[PDB]
Amino acid sequence: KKLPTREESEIIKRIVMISADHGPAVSGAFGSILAACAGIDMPQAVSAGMTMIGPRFGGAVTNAGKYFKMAVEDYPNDIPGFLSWMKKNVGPVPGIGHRVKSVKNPDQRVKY
Amino acid sequence: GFFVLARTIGMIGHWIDQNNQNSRLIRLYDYLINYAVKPEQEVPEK
Amino acid sequence: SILANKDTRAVIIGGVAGVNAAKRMAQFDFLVNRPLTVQAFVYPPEAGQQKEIFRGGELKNVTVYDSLAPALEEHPDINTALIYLGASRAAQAAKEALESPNIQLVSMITEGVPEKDAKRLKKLAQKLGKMLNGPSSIGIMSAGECRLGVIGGEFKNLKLCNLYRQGSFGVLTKSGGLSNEAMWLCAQNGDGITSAVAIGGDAYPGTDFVTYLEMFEKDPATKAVVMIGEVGGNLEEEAAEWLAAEPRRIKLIAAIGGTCQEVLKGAGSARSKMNALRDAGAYVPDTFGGLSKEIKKVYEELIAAGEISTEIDEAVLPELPPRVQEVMKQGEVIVEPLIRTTISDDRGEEPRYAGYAASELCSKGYGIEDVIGLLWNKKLPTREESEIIKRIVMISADHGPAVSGAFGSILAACAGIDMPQAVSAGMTMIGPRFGGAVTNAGKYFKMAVEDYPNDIPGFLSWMKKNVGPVPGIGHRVKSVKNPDQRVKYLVSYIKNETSLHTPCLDYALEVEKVTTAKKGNLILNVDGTIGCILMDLDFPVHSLNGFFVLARTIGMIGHWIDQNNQNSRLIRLYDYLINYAVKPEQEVPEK
Amino acid sequence: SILANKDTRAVIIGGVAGVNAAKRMAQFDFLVNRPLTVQAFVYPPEAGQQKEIFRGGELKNVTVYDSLAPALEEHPDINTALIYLGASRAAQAAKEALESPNIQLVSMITEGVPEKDAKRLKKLAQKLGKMLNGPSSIGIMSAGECRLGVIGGEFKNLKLCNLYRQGSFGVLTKSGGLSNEAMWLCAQNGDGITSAVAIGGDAYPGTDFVTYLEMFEKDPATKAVVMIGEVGGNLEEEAAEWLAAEPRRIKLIAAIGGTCQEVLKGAGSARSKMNALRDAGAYVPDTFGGLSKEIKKVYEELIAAGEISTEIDEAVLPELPPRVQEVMKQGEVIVEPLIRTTISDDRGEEPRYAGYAASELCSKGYGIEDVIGLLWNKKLPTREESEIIKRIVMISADHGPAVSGAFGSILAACAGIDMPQAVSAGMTMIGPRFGGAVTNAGKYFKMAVEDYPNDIPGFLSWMKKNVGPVPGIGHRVKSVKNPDQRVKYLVSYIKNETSLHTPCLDYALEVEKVTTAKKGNLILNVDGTIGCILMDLDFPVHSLNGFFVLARTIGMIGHWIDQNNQNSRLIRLYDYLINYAVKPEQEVPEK
Repeated sequence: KKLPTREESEIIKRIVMISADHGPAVSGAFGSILAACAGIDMPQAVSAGMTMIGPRFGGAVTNAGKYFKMAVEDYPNDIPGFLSWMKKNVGPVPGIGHRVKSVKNPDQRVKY
Repeated sequence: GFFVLARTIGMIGHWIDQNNQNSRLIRLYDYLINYAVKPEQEVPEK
Repeated sequence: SILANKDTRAVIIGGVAGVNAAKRMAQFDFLVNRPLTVQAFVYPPEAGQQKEIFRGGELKNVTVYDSLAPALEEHPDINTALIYLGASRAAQAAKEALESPNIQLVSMITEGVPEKDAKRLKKLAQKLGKMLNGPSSIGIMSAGECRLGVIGGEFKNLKLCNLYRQGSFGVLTKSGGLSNEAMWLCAQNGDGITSAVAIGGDAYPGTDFVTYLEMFEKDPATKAVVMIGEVGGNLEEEAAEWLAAEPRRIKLIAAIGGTCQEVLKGAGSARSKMNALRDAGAYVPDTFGGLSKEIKKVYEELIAAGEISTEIDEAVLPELPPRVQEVMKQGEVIVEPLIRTTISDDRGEEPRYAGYAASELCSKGYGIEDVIGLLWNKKLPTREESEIIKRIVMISADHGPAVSGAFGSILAACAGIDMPQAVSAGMTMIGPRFGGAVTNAGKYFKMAVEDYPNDIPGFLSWMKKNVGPVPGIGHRVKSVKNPDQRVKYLVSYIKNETSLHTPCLDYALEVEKVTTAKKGNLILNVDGTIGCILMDLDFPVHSLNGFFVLARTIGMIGHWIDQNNQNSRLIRLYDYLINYAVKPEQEVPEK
Repeated sequence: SILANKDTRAVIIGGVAGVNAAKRMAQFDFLVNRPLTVQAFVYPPEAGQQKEIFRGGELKNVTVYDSLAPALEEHPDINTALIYLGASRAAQAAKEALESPNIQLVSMITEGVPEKDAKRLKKLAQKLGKMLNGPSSIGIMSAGECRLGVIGGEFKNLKLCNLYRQGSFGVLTKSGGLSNEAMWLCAQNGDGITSAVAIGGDAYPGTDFVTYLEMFEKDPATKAVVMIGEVGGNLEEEAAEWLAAEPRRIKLIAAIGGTCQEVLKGAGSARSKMNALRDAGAYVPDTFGGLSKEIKKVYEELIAAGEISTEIDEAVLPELPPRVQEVMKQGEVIVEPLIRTTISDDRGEEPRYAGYAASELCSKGYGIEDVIGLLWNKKLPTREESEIIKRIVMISADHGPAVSGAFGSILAACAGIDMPQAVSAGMTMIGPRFGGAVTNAGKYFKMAVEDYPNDIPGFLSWMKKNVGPVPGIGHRVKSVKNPDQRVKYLVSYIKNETSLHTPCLDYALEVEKVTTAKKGNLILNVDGTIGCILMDLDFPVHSLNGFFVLARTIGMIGHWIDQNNQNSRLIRLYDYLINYAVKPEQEVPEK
């Protein structure tokens, strides 16, 4: 409900561009492909792929923000405390982990 | 919203792509499924 | 062979460690061409699930049970238990197994089992007349017959140690790693092993060396035993006592570790064990290196005495099937792909959209509109196409909460559904009546330009008779008296700020003059406008509804966020807004 | 070899017939270890698409073009065109190919090409100095070099006819089927072929026998030619004229079909052609069976004259890779499954639900409720469980059009959406606030029974502080003053008509007495009632929401059908029902 500043606007632009697609193997894209092949119209086929966005695929943005803000406030110099608290209370850390990307195969999207 | 909106660009892309290809219905290949099903049995009479 | 044979059927009590042992046992099961040794798993955390275990290339599903009682009820066949649980649970699981009338052999791999617990389990096994191997035992391996545990290592090792057929040597070690070295030494210098038993490195093993030597003495196939002991306790001195006591059929080859009598009386010293065994008539080398020479000595001796036959390994051995990806890399198999993609590649460091790296597009100053063109047309747009895509998306982003799509998202937002799922419900509303006439507007107006260039009444008659209402014409609230500035803006932008020739849009604008003369609300709407503009830009026909679906997702997410920020309650449509034109109430007749 | 060689690069002009030829040519390409012959496809119906063609185990994507001009622009490499189009389009495609400066050879497989068209194409090819083969030609085959068309058949035949290397025999036939028989005859009785050309069976072939014989005469590898003709035309007499005209290096073996002069000047008779060729010095057998003897004669003669070397086929040949499914059936490859299913098997004549044949369930009088139990619990329900499932589904089927799920379906039905998609939008509404509290009601009430047996205020305090509102408590229209007869019925049925002990339901009914004391609408609702009943029946926790999802789908489909039968117009929410609590309107600031 606010007109962004040039800085904000430039970050929103890049986030949208860098996240636009990550091939056909991912749940959302594959859901759309499955529906496209079942002969479903675009808005309905895309809705099936969008249904896949959740805790494991693409929909950990909000929780990553919440838990990392909470870490900054409650565990500023205690990452093992934050991690212990997360293991015991939420499970895997939202925003950490990838099926194909790793230290040996970096995600240039995040580096960018 | 940033992921949901962004990935919609990709998802529409893939839908257009499969339509331009005239892709047939996908039925997952048998060899890719592990049928760890119950042994077959006769149904008892009601 | 002595404890494990082709009649051994096991239950594995443990988790992931247990599953890895079972996978190794299945590899042996394949090599010796026998049915799977593991019949069931007992693991309460994963009870009810099934474990995928490959016997060569064939997948076997092995059931996980909560306790041993249902496992044995479903598989009465089981006569062996392998304990793969941690120290705090292993002794209780071993007790349960020993007390089961079906189980004759219990082997424990567990390390850190309290001596008090091991002592109690040894006495229980003795009372019940059962065999307890371990704790801290890697396994029991019977060449050509049965593998219990991970003993024997990788599949290539099973072949190198000739574990696919009985030899003439028995193996008895405390150490796990050394039972694999002894098996190799028997293959390399003899004719291989009959059975290899790792008794465990714990102070109080379930079964001592003499117990096993007695069994080997009764096995006709075993002609010699390679025993590898260490300093500490007296298991080796009793073995020397056993050997001296009577004339025994089997020859004993022994190596005792712990001649480190330099580092801090010693009744269980390595040199005392070597002397006791040497005196008893065992083949004891000075170093572990001499063990290969003692095996060659005994082997050459048994062939001379006509107890071993020099029958060379003329057997065609199975080889483990490779993974599908390996065979594919070599091009030795045909795998028909499940799907084909032409628009993006995620396999590199970052995605490539129509050949272009995503971050390279950001750096060089491209925008969202340029990514839309790449993913939907596989071509980087022109500055003009880009400027039109940008305006279409911005102009169509939202049209308030009353419209089907927005209302669908609001309904789901209020029903407490998460954003991606809420927005998908709203997006399902996009179709022939709401926002999804972009494609058809483009198609029919292009067809009008080609088949009815100077005949709008003909086009309209054809449409009435064949499709019904014209896609892109009509609006619920907008009319000649209440114009849609969104369409006036786009048309004015295309006419006044570009030199484009738009024949579809020109035709559509002429039919709007005819239709609005019939009913004032039959205006050219945003669907028809975008449809015509994009057809005139020659965008692929399939992509046309993409512009509305994508633009209106901005609005639909907006509405979802708004409803959440407000903490809106569930919507249940007010009664006074429904016309219940329902059947009169009636009693249900008896059947 | 004469027309096709390792330098031949083709464009296939045609559809599915063209793609099947390309697939055959790819198998030859793999066998002789050469790059793919087909570079492109030209087919307007499939323009822009890519065809997956396997060269052995390696997938090659070959592009489809709208016309020849872009194909040659992208592949300047192309020098051959194969026409796989029907008679009405073939001649125009052949004209376009002949007029392309890159194309040197055009072969047509097409049957039914008008004689007038073939005559015009022959004259055009002559003017331009290009080669035209066909129409009605199965292809051109150059052993070890190139295959144009399906000529040569299956991969096993390429190996049997030794088509992976040059022999000494050329083959010229009118007949397609006979070119494969002649190739075999040369492999069986000689050393194989150099090139095999099917000239076509049409009245006017693009290139006649003499044109090809002249080319074979100049090919040093070709020592003899097997020509198979038929009655009709003078092509074989012209070949006899060519052979007689001068002393030729190549030997000619000829068989002429059509000596049926007993079945009901005749210059084109089989007997006249056979005499003309025999007189000219050709090897002409009495029957087609004698052709093997004529080939053996010529082969032995050329060996004797030291023109052929008796060097046996000591070559290690590639074999076609099997499909992944074949290798899997044999268990010779490991394929890690993508998914595991435990509830049904569709692989037989009919599906098996939890081991039971679907039709066997119908025959023995089972119902929908019994199929729900099989697919969701993997157990056939008891008559009691069955009777409870039936009532839960019936009572929950629909609760009018005002509720989110039903309204979502109505919104989508009015937006003109198809049933499965409109019902999916309504189903998306099922969540924490509408109908999807069944699972949580079950979990929290079971936890209450275990952790707060005689402490409802403790349970309620814990819930307020940790989860918020209690799942299964509360209703928008039902209250203590307006009871929900659906919950009264189920409770009444469970207590008075079954032997079921329901601790979760008993607890939930007690918390309802406490909550309705706070607010009258805090009644135990259908979610809480079903949740508790099912938890008490010991149904898997995950399945609990299933009963609402499935039951309310009956209502949601009902509502979709109803709006369709009514021909309902699009819903746009009335303005007076929206509170536009929007920001004051403002001018956009300049960037």
